[PDB]
Amino acid sequence: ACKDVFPAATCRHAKSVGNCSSEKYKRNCAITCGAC
Repeated sequence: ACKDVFPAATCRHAKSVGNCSSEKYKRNCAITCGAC
C-alpha cells in the first residue's frame, strides 16, 4: 500500500541524480523512491 504524493517532474529529478537517499523525496514519492 503506497502512492507517489509528489509530482513526477520532481521525483524523476531526484532519481536521475540519485538523491533517493534523502527522505524529503522518499516518504511522498514512495512508488518512485521506495519502488513499491
